Amino acid sequence: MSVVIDYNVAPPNLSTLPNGSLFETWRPRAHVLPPNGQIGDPCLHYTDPATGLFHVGFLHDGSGISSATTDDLATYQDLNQGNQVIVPGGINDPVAVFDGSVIPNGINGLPTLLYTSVSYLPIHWSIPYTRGSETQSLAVSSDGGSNFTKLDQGPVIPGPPFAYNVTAFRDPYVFQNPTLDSLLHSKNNTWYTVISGGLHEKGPAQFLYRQYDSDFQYWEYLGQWWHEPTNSTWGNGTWAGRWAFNFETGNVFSLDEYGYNPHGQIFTTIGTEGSDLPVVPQLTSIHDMLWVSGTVSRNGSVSFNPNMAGFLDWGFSSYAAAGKVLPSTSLPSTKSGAPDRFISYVWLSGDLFEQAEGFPTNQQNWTGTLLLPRELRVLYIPNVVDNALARESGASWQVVSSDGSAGTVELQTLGISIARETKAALLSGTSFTESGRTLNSSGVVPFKRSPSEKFFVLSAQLSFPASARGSGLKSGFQILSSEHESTTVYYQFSNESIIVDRSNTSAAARTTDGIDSSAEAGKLRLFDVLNGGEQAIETLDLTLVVDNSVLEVYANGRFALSTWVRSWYANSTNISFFHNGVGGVAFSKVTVSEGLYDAWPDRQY
Amino acid sequence: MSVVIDYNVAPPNLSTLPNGSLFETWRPRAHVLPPNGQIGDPCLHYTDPATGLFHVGFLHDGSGISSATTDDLATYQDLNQGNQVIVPGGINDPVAVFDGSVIPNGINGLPTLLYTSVSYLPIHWSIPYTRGSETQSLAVSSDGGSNFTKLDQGPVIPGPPFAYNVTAFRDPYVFQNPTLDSLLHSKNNTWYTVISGGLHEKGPAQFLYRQYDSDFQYWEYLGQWWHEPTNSTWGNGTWAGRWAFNFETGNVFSLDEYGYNPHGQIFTTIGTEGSDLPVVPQLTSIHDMLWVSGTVSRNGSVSFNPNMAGFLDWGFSSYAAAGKVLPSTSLPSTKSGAPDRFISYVWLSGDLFEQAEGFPTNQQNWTGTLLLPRELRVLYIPNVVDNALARESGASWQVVSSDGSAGTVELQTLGISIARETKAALLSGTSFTESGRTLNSSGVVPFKRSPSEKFFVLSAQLSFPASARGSGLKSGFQILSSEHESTTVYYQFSNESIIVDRSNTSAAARTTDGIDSSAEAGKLRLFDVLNGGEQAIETLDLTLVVDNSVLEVYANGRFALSTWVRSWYANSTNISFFHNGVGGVAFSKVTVSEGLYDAWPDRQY
Ligand SMILES: OC[C@H]1O[C@@](CO)(OC[C@@]2(O)O[C@H](CO)[C@@H](O)[C@@H]2O)[C@@H](O)[C@@H]1O
Ligand SMILES: OC[C@H]1O[C@@](CO)(OC[C@@]2(O)O[C@H](CO)[C@@H](O)[C@@H]2O)[C@@H](O)[C@@H]1O
Ligand SMILES: OC[C@H]1O[C@](O)(CO)[C@@H](O)[C@@H]1O
Ligand SMILES: OC[C@H]1O[C@](O)(CO)[C@@H](O)[C@@H]1O
Ligand SMILES: OC[C@H]1O[C@](O)(CO)[C@@H](O)[C@@H]1O
Ligand SMILES: OC[C@H]1O[C@](O)(CO)[C@@H](O)[C@@H]1O
Ligand code: NA
Ligand code: NA
Repeated sequence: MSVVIDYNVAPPNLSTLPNGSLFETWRPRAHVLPPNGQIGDPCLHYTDPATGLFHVGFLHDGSGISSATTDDLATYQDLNQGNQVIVPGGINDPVAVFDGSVIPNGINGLPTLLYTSVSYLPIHWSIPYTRGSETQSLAVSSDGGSNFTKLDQGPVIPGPPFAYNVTAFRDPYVFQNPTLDSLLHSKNNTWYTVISGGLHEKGPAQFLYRQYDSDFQYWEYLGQWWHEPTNSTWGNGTWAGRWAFNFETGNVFSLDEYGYNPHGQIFTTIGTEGSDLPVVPQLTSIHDMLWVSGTVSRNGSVSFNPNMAGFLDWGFSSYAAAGKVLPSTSLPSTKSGAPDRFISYVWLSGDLFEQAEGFPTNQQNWTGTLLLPRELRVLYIPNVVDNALARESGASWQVVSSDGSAGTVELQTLGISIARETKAALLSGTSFTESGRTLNSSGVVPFKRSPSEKFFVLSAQLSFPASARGSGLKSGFQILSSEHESTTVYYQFSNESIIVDRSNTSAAARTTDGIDSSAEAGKLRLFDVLNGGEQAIETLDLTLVVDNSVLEVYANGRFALSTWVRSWYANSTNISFFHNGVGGVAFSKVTVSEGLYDAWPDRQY
Repeated sequence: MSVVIDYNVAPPNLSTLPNGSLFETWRPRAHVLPPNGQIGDPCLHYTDPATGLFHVGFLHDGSGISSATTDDLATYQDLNQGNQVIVPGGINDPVAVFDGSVIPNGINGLPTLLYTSVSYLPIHWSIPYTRGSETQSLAVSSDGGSNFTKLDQGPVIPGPPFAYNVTAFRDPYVFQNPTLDSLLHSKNNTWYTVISGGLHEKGPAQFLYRQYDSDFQYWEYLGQWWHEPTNSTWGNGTWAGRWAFNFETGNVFSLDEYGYNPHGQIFTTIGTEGSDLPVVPQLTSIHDMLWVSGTVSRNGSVSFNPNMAGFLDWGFSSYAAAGKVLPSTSLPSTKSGAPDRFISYVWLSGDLFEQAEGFPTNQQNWTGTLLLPRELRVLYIPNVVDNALARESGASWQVVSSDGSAGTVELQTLGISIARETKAALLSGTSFTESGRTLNSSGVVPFKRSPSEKFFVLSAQLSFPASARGSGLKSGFQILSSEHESTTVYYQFSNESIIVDRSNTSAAARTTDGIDSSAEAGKLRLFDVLNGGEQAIETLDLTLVVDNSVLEVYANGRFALSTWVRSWYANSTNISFFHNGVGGVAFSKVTVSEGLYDAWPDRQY
């Protein structure tokens, strides 16, 4: 007959169930992930100039790269039924295919992938590097992006600069930039490539190259344009993790206030691989997903000089973001009226980067997802009170101007928001509002109405009184609640953090191994702001997207924290206000939009 | 019963015979070749410091490198029963293993092979080069030289210098040299490597490197220390072929008057790949085996500056020589009392570099041989008459001093002779002498006694009168003669050449395809010399070694010409004086030593 899963009945040890039986249990409907199996780093994204279609890529099942297309930046169509567009086992990549990026109009006017071809394993920053384990090779797709055919020749970058003792040398990221062109006297619209890694006994680095010939064959090395001492940190480690022991997945792009701009301010996103001391061999224990703003100067060699940094996503399991310029002329942008954008997809590892021992993987028959596509832009925060909170150095914002008479500053930071078409589609269900209210005493106050399924967007503003500052206040929402389970998301002033408490999230965690229930946290400063003569603590503007087990928490256009919320009971759908009674908090009207949408309309599962 | 070969009966079309049936027909007994099958370039030679044994290597059956040892530099023992000590099919060399050389005391004090690992074919100077087709990789033998184990890592030299459009990039030749050390301020006894090839639209070259680390991992590029314009030539092309379109098998070593000397004069041997115009794609039509003397200077970068050049062997099929320093402390040198030597083995291709269409290869079941080991040294020619013959520039000798009163000069050139232990062993048979005589009229004059087998050394001096100069004289010997066959070897003044006429050598060439009968030739100048007051044309001092089908012609300690003489009839063993009647010629007593010896005493075949 069939395998019988009834989510009103208590879970077994989930490891005892048949393979595939929990395929739908925690599976999102509005996120990019393959038809089944494991997803790794995103990469390979490009806009096809001939069609305007946006292609997304990701590592799949540890055997190369799979891909999908989108004509709206909301929904996707698989290429090759989800099967890889390039796989290991060639002359240059006999052991593995790691991340690569695409020159959309490359050799013969075709999408041209420059990627890390792997010949020797293991590879880790903590151990000696095997010579030639990572090279960079070319492949070209002449069939619309379903198959990237390896050029029948050796790698175009056959290793690091002479005698460099690299920790890593991978994830080539191709990009154009007119500011670099002027500084370096490059031909206009030269392609640059950064390769990510570092050097033993020195620290993490991005290795910079430029196209030497129009055939993409030779790549002139321009030095370690950005490097940091081993396990150093931006500021004192508060706002942007650590530079740690190795850089991965370096992206480079340039922004203004609306989106992507070639002449704009220059940013990079990187993963950093961290560790406690002493180092455990071959173990990266901390996977930080950072963004960094910087100025670019030259003294013989070009240099990127960070002036602020933060997290692109604060989630423990968030890492390895890959993004791409998406021009206004693309199919999605033409329909939505968007200007040029930089769209970034963060990876949410499904199994704690392969440390989640005993998770029911064969039952689920999939592992991991990408997060919602995110638009990156320069965000300005006006009318901020010029005080110590605003003026802190080594943080994730900087003062760009002053008004002495008003007593204020204008702050600059990285804007992070859900890509506009995806956001509209997430909100396309049916909506209802809960009335605003002030809470002063301790407890959870049920919503009058809660969603009946685990697929929703909750939006709300939280306004705090002056005395909340430095207090023991905790305020937010309890979600996915029933008598058996609950998840609490709250702001906490004591350490200026958004917290996701997962201690009670999953009844399955009580009966099964490998179901992480540890707290998640990200730093967020609410500044003192001036609005029509009166000073107040900045409003907390919250968006929670729950897509079955995938939780993404956005705040104030500049913050994201994402995690797994693997609730079991069909019942666990209630929402409540939460406040710990330390001070007062005023909640606006809360909007709940239920159902999301189907990001994979041509799949049945 | 058996396949019936009777060498008194006329040959069939040899291609019709059973496989292996002609295994012994033309097979040498005193030369280095594998137990069966094809031999290519020699390479890999080294003296094992722990044992004093000299190892020889050669490409075998187009699938890697085979090896043998010798404790006397006369006889050899196979390693692995003739099976390869290293074969293609690894990560770095999936398609082929080309030449390599050995640092005898390398990694872990073991013989360390640096060799060309091949990943893409075809490779030829005349066509576009496939990127990464040739890299240089390391292997180490920990079992006495029977197996060279590939290091489990990528190549240590993963391609040519940045953006160089090489014609070829192979045959790494490791060597030490104190003169380079001083010029470059290298650590004492630094290992150098030259790699051979050239650049498209520029010409042939040797790429020079030095050891950067004691682990042999990194090789610092020191430039094209020697290069020549495409298809240029030493002098006007008379004495040293052409530099042609590509250099192969570059060896570098240093000599004095006795043998090898680290502080001596610097020499290189190279193969050059030539062609008529227009170029036929993928065809090298001329394979020149050159030696070159040069001085080494520095102006920022080091440079080798040729001051004379010639052929190491004039044979059309002679090519690809590999040689090695053999110290006085070796097993062979200890027994013979030799000083440090440089021993070179020339390749004699068996099939015109794979152009010999229809040769009975499967019948023979072997292809090619190495030539006799040769000692190289600086040779001086005293008491030469200071005239235009001696003073010619762009030749294979140079004046090193003058005696104005005597009217003479002392010349310098490369000495080429059979290695001393091999020579003694070749002469170990039974000897007889033919009386000297003067010949004035035309014809062939039979020896009173000729050898009864096709295994002998014939030595003789030919003295010419003053009028021979510029005349139509031809004088020498007819060998391997009967009513059906003959081979004539003679000196000819009209173009100062030794000629081997093979028009009548092989009755099998009349019934079978692919049995070359074209003439062979090498230039040799006999100078005017002064000996006790009287001026005479220099004596022609000739040594002919016939080892079944392998003919090597030596003259005057400075000349060698080698070829195939594939006579059929058992009868074809007679020797005669030869003279064409143009002038007079005085032959000394001719010594004939018959039988040679068995260079492979632990083989039965
Ligand atoms: O899967 C390869 C791909 O992932 C990244 C970032 O997640 O590398 C991570 C990692 O696990 O790869 C090796 C394992 O061999 C190890 O050093 C790292 O910790 C990215 O850089 C790669 O392209
Ligand atoms: O067999 C490889 C070995 O031989 C040499 C010299 O004889 O190369 C000769 C040659 O035939 O190799 C390639 C064929 O792929 C072609 O370009 C040459 O003409 C030597 O350099 C190699 O190590
Ligand atoms: O830069 C990171 C590297 O630095 C070290 O301290 C020394 O190599 C290692 O722990 C690590 O591999
Ligand atoms: O925190 C930024 C978030 O704020 C919103 O604009 C709220 O409507 C969302 O679209 C965005 O993701
Ligand atoms: O240097 C040799 C090379 O030079 C050329 O003329 C141009 O590349 C070719 O015939 C040959 O490949
Ligand atoms: O041409 C040089 C030859 O001359 C000899 O010394 C003659 O006895 C040989 O040993 C040598 O090969
Ligand atoms: Na993370
Ligand atoms: Na030749």
